[PDB]
Amino acid sequence: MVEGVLTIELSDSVPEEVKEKVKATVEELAERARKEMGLEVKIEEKDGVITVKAKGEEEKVKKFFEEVIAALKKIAAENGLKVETELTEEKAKVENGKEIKGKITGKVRISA
Repeated sequence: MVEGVLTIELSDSVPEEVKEKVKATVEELAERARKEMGLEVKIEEKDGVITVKAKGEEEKVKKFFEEVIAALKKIAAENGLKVETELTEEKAKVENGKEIKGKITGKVRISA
Protein backbone atom coordinates (compact mmCIF):
# COMPACT_ATOMS: atom_id res chain seq x y z
CA MET A 1 0.00 0.00 0.00
CA VAL A 2 1.47 3.38 -1.17
CA GLU A 3 0.01 6.95 -1.02
CA GLY A 4 0.13 8.84 -4.35
CA VAL A 5 -0.14 12.50 -3.28
CA LEU A 6 0.03 14.39 -6.62
CA THR A 7 0.01 18.16 -5.88
CA ILE A 8 -1.36 20.30 -8.71
CA GLU A 9 -0.32 23.95 -8.13
CA LEU A 10 -2.01 26.18 -10.77
CA SER A 11 -0.23 29.52 -11.34
CA ASP A 12 -1.94 32.81 -10.29
CA SER A 13 -1.83 33.91 -13.98
CA VAL A 14 -3.87 30.89 -15.34
CA PRO A 15 -7.40 31.81 -16.75
CA GLU A 16 -10.51 30.92 -14.65
CA GLU A 17 -11.27 28.46 -17.54
CA VAL A 18 -8.19 26.39 -16.52
CA LYS A 19 -9.43 26.25 -12.87
CA GLU A 20 -13.00 25.09 -13.80
CA LYS A 21 -12.05 22.62 -16.62
CA VAL A 22 -8.98 20.98 -14.93
CA LYS A 23 -11.09 20.45 -11.72
CA ALA A 24 -13.99 19.12 -13.89
CA THR A 25 -11.71 16.47 -15.48
CA VAL A 26 -9.56 15.61 -12.35
CA GLU A 27 -12.63 15.23 -10.05
CA GLU A 28 -14.42 13.29 -12.89
CA LEU A 29 -11.74 10.59 -13.48
CA ALA A 30 -11.07 10.51 -9.70
CA GLU A 31 -14.80 10.05 -8.77
CA ARG A 32 -15.15 7.23 -11.33
CA ALA A 33 -11.74 5.58 -10.45
CA ARG A 34 -12.54 5.80 -6.68
CA LYS A 35 -15.93 4.13 -7.22
CA GLU A 36 -14.87 1.43 -9.76
CA MET A 37 -11.39 0.50 -8.34
CA GLY A 38 -12.51 0.93 -4.66
CA LEU A 39 -9.54 3.12 -3.55
CA GLU A 40 -9.02 6.22 -1.34
CA VAL A 41 -8.73 8.84 -4.15
CA LYS A 42 -8.79 12.06 -2.08
CA ILE A 43 -9.55 15.31 -4.00
CA GLU A 44 -8.85 18.73 -2.42
CA GLU A 45 -7.96 22.36 -3.37
CA LYS A 46 -6.13 24.79 -1.00
CA ASP A 47 -6.41 28.38 -2.41
CA GLY A 48 -6.10 27.22 -6.09
CA VAL A 49 -3.54 24.46 -5.33
CA ILE A 50 -5.42 21.19 -6.23
CA THR A 51 -4.39 17.87 -4.53
CA VAL A 52 -5.21 14.31 -5.78
CA LYS A 53 -3.97 11.96 -3.02
CA ALA A 54 -4.79 8.54 -4.55
CA LYS A 55 -4.08 5.94 -1.81
CA GLY A 56 -3.98 2.28 -2.94
CA GLU A 57 -1.38 -0.40 -3.86
CA GLU A 58 1.84 0.25 -5.93
CA GLU A 59 0.27 -1.25 -9.13
CA LYS A 60 -2.86 0.94 -8.66
CA VAL A 61 -1.18 4.29 -7.80
CA LYS A 62 1.52 3.97 -10.52
CA LYS A 63 -1.16 3.04 -13.14
CA PHE A 64 -3.07 6.28 -12.22
CA PHE A 65 0.32 8.09 -12.29
CA GLU A 66 0.68 7.06 -16.00
CA GLU A 67 -2.96 8.12 -16.78
CA VAL A 68 -2.74 11.55 -15.00
CA ILE A 69 0.76 12.28 -16.50
CA ALA A 70 -0.45 11.35 -20.05
CA ALA A 71 -3.56 13.57 -19.53
CA LEU A 72 -1.70 16.66 -18.16
CA LYS A 73 1.14 16.57 -20.81
CA LYS A 74 -1.51 16.26 -23.58
CA ILE A 75 -3.48 19.33 -22.30
CA ALA A 76 -0.14 21.14 -21.59
CA ALA A 77 1.21 20.70 -25.14
CA GLU A 78 -2.00 21.46 -27.14
CA ASN A 79 -2.93 24.58 -25.05
CA GLY A 80 0.68 25.83 -24.56
CA LEU A 81 0.62 25.55 -20.73
CA LYS A 82 3.93 24.65 -18.99
CA VAL A 83 3.30 21.71 -16.63
CA GLU A 84 6.92 21.66 -15.30
CA THR A 85 6.16 18.61 -13.03
CA GLU A 86 8.39 16.41 -10.78
CA LEU A 87 7.96 13.20 -8.74
CA THR A 88 9.55 12.26 -5.42
CA GLU A 89 8.68 8.68 -4.47
CA GLU A 90 9.65 8.22 -0.80
CA LYS A 91 10.67 4.49 -0.87
CA ALA A 92 9.09 1.88 1.48
CA LYS A 93 11.90 1.05 3.97
CA VAL A 94 12.09 -0.82 7.31
CA GLU A 95 14.34 1.66 9.22
CA ASN A 96 15.22 0.60 12.85
CA GLY A 97 12.39 -2.01 12.51
CA LYS A 98 9.90 0.76 11.55
CA GLU A 99 8.16 -0.46 8.34
CA ILE A 100 7.74 2.99 6.65
CA LYS A 101 5.54 2.68 3.48
CA GLY A 102 5.97 4.47 0.12
CA LYS A 103 4.55 7.91 -0.88
CA ILE A 104 4.37 8.91 -4.58
CA THR A 105 4.59 12.74 -4.08
CA GLY A 106 4.14 14.89 -7.24
CA LYS A 107 4.71 18.68 -7.48
CA VAL A 108 3.02 19.34 -10.87
CA ARG A 109 2.56 23.04 -11.87
CA ILE A 110 0.10 24.34 -14.50
CA SER A 111 1.76 27.59 -15.77
CA ALA A 112 -0.15 29.92 -18.18
